[PDB]
Amino acid sequence: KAVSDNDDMMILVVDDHPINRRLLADQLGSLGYQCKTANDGVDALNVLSKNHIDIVLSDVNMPNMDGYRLTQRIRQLGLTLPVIGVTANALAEEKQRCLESGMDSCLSKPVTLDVIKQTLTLYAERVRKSRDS
Repeated sequence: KAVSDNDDMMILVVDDHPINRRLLADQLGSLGYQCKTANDGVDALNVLSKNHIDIVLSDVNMPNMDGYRLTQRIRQLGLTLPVIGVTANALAEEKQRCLESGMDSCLSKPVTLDVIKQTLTLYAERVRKSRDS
């Protein structure tokens, strides 16, 4: 005689752009997943340290500081989950991921609903395998 909803899929939405953050969280909301909003590369792992998250999506378009090191800090914390680094023109975003060695994948700033859907679906199955057994 009750409900035991928990959302199940707690996703981390980080963006360095307010307009992109809005739309990224909006898309996640219509997906039906918990949207944890953040604003920085370091904020991603900070939020991860405060609360548990399944999928990390940190979008950085500013190649002035991060889009790089934050993934170092994540590997320093000890990533047991996929860090998807959404990036836009950070010179060599993939190279930053390799250097700091704490990501998982790299995407582009314009993450649309459809793009988000296939990525979330694919990664939902992946984390199901990474967490179970």
